Amino acid sequence: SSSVPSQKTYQGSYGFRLGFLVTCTYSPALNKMFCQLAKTCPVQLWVDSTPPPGTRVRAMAIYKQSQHMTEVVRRCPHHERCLAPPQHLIRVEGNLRVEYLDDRNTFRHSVVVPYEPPEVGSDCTTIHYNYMCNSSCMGGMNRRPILTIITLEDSSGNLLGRNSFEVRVCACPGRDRRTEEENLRKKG
Amino acid sequence: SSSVPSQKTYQGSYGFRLGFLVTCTYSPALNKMFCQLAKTCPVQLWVDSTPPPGTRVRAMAIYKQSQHMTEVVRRCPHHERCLAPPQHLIRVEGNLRVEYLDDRNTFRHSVVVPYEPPEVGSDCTTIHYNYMCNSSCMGGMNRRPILTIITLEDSSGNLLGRNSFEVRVCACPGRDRRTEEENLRKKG
Amino acid sequence: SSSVPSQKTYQGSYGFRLGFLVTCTYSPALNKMFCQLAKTCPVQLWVDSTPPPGTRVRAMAIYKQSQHMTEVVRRCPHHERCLAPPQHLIRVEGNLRVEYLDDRNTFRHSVVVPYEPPEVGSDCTTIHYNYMCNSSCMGGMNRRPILTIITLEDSSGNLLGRNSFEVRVCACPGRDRRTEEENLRKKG
Amino acid sequence: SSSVPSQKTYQGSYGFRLGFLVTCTYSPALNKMFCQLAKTCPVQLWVDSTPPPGTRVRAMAIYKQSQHMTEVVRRCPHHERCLAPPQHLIRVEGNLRVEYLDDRNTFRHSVVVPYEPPEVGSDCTTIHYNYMCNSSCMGGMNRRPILTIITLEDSSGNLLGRNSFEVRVCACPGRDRRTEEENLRKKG
DNA sequence: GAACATGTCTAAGCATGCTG
DNA sequence: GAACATGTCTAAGCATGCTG
Ligand SMILES: [Zn+2]
Ligand SMILES: [Zn+2]
Ligand SMILES: [Zn+2]
Ligand SMILES: [Zn+2]
Repeated sequence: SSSVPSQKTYQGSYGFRLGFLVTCTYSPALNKMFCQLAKTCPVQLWVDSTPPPGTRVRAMAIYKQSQHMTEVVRRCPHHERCLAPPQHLIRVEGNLRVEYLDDRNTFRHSVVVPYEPPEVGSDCTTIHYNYMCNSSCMGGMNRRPILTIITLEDSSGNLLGRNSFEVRVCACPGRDRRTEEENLRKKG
Repeated sequence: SSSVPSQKTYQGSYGFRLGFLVTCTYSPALNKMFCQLAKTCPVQLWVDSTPPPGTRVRAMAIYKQSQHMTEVVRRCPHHERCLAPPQHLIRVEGNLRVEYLDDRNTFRHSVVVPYEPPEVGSDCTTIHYNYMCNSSCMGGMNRRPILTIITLEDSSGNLLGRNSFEVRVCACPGRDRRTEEENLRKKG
Repeated sequence: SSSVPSQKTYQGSYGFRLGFLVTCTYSPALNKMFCQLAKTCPVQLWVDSTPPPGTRVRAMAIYKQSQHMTEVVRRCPHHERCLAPPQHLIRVEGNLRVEYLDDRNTFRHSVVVPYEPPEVGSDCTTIHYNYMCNSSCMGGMNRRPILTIITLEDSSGNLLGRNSFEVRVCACPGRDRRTEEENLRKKG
Repeated sequence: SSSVPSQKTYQGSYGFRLGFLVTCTYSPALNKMFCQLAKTCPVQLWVDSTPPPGTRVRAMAIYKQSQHMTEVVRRCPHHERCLAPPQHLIRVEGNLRVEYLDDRNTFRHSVVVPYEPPEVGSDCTTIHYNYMCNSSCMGGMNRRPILTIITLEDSSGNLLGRNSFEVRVCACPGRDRRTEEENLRKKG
């Protein structure tokens, strides 16, 4: 069986979609977050129908390039050495029921929190993600772009929905977003 | 009985076809993959009808030239010395059920994984292959072109489908593809 | 007592001097070696008078900048993780009597080999040093320039001579030497 | 103690010198032999005074470049796999008292034969060396130039004389000698 | 926020065993 | 013996965290 997780969008029967509200800036044209290391990066969860009780929200990173897709995305040794295991790239802050998973078969890391419906009178649910390395970190991502895959799962483990977005963790998110959007217009 | 495996295309009752999505680049005119050694090279499996449970996907290399077709394709001694047995040229990455076979009668190497139907909502299945020598490696392929033969087999061992593509593992796939396509146009 | 080792040149009663013979290139104007990581970098030992039997040759790195001089120079965690202890920056190759020292009081690293007089008919002695991080390595030298201090010591531990040279370990030694010499001429 | 053998010319008290008499061609300007793999390459031994009984003649290869000098020169794995141990690069043919040595401390290979004075009426002594890899062999010399060091040693192990010459083992010695001599004249 | 930093990428040219 | 082969080298430009 594949040890490479699917990245294909599956908005499913619940109409699952992500939203994004500088330390952080999202490019719709590129479907790509640009953010700074270890600074919280809010992601909104939107649904058309209410998921069942016990639904979970999982995040996982994979390398976007075909030559790297089968390699597990990990924290670099420098940032490892200085609740979350130090090897995990993606953390969730501000949640009392975070679980960190090291898959015993695929060795992939993921971080999971319960799905909480918006409060009476609210429109969406926000999760506070944190990326603990730069995209450029030697011995970690090493300048290789990643995707973050967000899956909505029921308590039985059924996939209910899947979305993903590219991430660049970098020192200058505004600069680098402008550069990439301009490159797209001129050479893409 | 022959110890030379058939290379003839047999797209069979399931409508079995290969797809190909630079470290690697595929030439449709040549039906030939150009890729770099030890860098993963994705191959898509397409079918018109769903194969039975237990279907397997086998890959095997053979020399394309008639003067070399009866010689087993193997890893060169240099790359052998530095799950897959070190003598095998072709590996599969990213799969938890890979099997490597050394045929006890023909001495041919092959690598097999279970056929997995595309996920609900997907269109095809990708296998992450890896070639561990350059076509030029002394004491291995020694500049001899190979074909990779992909067979779809049921659990009983019946051939269900067969496809093949030429491979050149080289340092400069883009350069070498351009050269060979130009040579085809001018002198083929 | 100080835990910062002296860097002051002491060419002493034996007339101790260093010589330097691209993966490496020495700038006399800057008294600075430019070299690549993990590539051997020969240093010549010259003396006017023959040192006693049992003389030893020690190498130690220290940060050149006053704000960093009291911090021990160490290998970065990435290059540590992939005879010499993995925390040591400076190795000696090609010698059967190397000793690596972690000072129990100062925590400084050094590497020592016996002094061998030139062979009958020779003029100097070469030691094959190796620097296992770039000056830029995150979590190690972190772009801070270092000096290497070479001391000639008798077996009793008396200082006989001392010399030092700046080091920049970098990807492009020729480029970076040209840049720094030009900057000296224009802005120094 | 150094595990790097000296290459410095020492023609010594016996006036020891080498002579060289296409599969083989010697460049005096470059002090460099150009020869083909596994084809015998005669080297003449000249002396002014007769060495004592029991004198031996040793040959050893080292890498010429400073970045490679501390690495032992070995046969590549391909030519290893197809009296001399298969790991040795340099063989002596036509001698009944050849000894092959793997140094237990330095791991360096060498090949030794007795020194035989020229026959009554002769002028020099010829040894038939054979290089069993090309300079270009992957996993062996890998395009790195070598020197061959020839030492005259007494039976007690005293060094009596030392000479050396660069070697390029290649498919086209005449071509490559012409190219290198021209490069010397134009760009050296 | 503009400029500097510095390991990496890229394309043209070099390499060197092999082919015709 | 001249031309082709094909992994490698080289220099200019790109990269991206850091400095001023
Ligand atoms: Zn990091
Ligand atoms: Zn190989
Ligand atoms: Zn480092
Ligand atoms: Zn060889």
